[PDB]
Amino acid sequence: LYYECYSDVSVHEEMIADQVRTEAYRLGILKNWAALRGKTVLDVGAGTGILSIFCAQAGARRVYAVEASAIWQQAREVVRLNGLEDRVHVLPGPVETVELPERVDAIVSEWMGYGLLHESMLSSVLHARTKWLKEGGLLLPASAELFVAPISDQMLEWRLGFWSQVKQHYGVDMSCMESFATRCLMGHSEIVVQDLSGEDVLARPQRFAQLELARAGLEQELEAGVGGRFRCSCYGSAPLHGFAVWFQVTFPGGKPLVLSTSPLHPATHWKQALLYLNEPVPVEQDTDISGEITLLPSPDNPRRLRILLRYKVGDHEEKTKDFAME
Amino acid sequence: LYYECYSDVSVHEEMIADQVRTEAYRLGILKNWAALRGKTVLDVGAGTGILSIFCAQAGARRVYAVEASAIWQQAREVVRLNGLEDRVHVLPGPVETVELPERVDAIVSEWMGYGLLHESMLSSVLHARTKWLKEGGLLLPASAELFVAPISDQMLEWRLGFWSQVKQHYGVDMSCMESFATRCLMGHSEIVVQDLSGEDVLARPQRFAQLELARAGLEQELEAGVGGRFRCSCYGSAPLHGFAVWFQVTFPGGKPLVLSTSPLHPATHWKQALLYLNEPVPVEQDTDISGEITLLPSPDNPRRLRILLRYKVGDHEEKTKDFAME
Ligand SMILES: [Ca+2]
Ligand SMILES: [Ca+2]
Ligand SMILES: [Ca+2]
Ligand SMILES: [Ca+2]
Ligand SMILES: [Ca+2]
Ligand SMILES: [Ca+2]
Ligand SMILES: [Ca+2]
Ligand SMILES: [Ca+2]
Ligand SMILES: [Ca+2]
Ligand SMILES: [Ca+2]
Ligand SMILES: [Ca+2]
Ligand SMILES: [Ca+2]
Repeated sequence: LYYECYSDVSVHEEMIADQVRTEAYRLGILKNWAALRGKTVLDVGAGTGILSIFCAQAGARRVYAVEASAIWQQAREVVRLNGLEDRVHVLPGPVETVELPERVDAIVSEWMGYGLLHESMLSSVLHARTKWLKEGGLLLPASAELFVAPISDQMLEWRLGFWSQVKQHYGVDMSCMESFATRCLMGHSEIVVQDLSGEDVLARPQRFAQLELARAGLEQELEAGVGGRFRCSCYGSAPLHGFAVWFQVTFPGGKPLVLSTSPLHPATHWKQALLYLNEPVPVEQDTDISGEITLLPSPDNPRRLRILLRYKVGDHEEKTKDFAME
Repeated sequence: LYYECYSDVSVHEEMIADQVRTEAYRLGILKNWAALRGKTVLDVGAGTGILSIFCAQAGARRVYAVEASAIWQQAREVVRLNGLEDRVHVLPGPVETVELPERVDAIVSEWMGYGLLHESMLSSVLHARTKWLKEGGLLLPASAELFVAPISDQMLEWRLGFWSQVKQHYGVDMSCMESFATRCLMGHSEIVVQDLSGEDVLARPQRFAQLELARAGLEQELEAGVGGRFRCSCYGSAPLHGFAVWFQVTFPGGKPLVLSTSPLHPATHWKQALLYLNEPVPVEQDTDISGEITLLPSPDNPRRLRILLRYKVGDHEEKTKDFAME
């Protein structure tokens, strides 16, 4: 028989094979053994169930693993296989309307999407806190931070310069293709998910927001836009291609465990979210760059990430570019 | 301003950056300097124009570069840049209805698609031979050959076994996910384009068709199906995941130059076309495998590649699986 679960198997494979992600959660949960042991937990967007089993293994008394997608069935199978059907309970459907027998002492979730908030489960986590979390109850992870830096994307640089190098390899000039490749690769308003390294970072990264997940007003702030201003000074001479946005999340310490998606840190499946200018701009050591970044819901889909960028490079005029995920 | 030529720039970048491809054509054209010098050429599906300039550079008197996609405009720019607007002429639109001032002494084309015949220009090349090629005229490349071998795809092997290794890394058993991953990754009828190496080849590759491009009856054979039977004996003990199909093309010698897409040869953007069985089958040294492979047009689209596989492994019954490109 035939199945169309290829894409489905692929994404869960990707998340679990992300050892930075998955080991951070394993360790972050065990860090909170003292506050979990004998306690009840809700896992929002439980997927294949691995995080809920981790909670069990930190000594949680009972875990409710809620998952709306079709993978919920594999999660029940996995729970059973680990001898935990008595303690970890798999409930299909969205957390917004699932009905539990009791309020919980903790919520755990890997809710983060690309650019933190693309197709993320944050709204669901916050709905569940309000509805099902006891007072004094805990959230794992407990906070997030957002960062921006200017970039000189060395791979993009190579793709654009490609056409001018054709002469040197095949003896035909194609340098005229360069303006075209620039229009095609940068002349759009889509957020590009791509992994960079420090070789691409052109100024000290800046934190432009800090979100305490349990704080009053966050659901409203998500609606109106999460972001802030930033200022930085370039390291050296390079083509500025735009900006990169990434995040970290923090687990309580029970020294906090930080899971980072920075290009200066080990790679993760989240990579980074790249915001390209329409064409490269030359910068130099100490060229100043300021601006503002705002993460927003899209008009027809709150879970499709929009990013509004305002930026000023040196003594160029401030400009605006409004981006969205495909 | 914004543009949607990203995908467009990407594919041409890919072809030209394919040095095996592009250098094979450069050399194959120059091999035929004697038959080109002072002669007229038609380049079918000229793209960015690079192959037509190669023909000029082999001393062709005049080259007609015909291209139906939007890239034809960049080709005219590239020709001009190489000082060849007097000799190489860029004509938009499909070759089937383009009107040239004269018949030609040669047709050149990189017409091959994935699996040779997915979204290929072969039908167009054959139409142009009939309509515009002089008698005694030449085609570059002049022939193609198709090959099949059984494979043990080491990357697929790793993906399937992934779930049983989760215990060893995170201390949660997910071996039950394996049946699921198998359904999802192999339980479909899509041709998968993927690059392999000899570490994946499980028996001596077999040639199942040879196409002399200028031969009578080929347009008809393409309609009815190109293919043939094959027999082979496995090297050793491994999970059989299915079969790989690839091709080569040959340029006249003026020792023929062969451009190959075999996994035993240097990588090309064509990679190989993989035909997965619904699940892995154990084989051993000298396990015999026979069958038949046929490349066919799809019912609603002759340029969407269909492959009908009949195969028999050892003393298992012959089976059939009917594949197509997405
Ligand atoms: Ca996630
Ligand atoms: Ca999506
Ligand atoms: Ca990458
Ligand atoms: Ca700040
Ligand atoms: Ca703010
Ligand atoms: Ca300054
Ligand atoms: Ca091609
Ligand atoms: Ca297609
Ligand atoms: Ca590959
Ligand atoms: Ca044969
Ligand atoms: Ca045949
Ligand atoms: Ca035998």
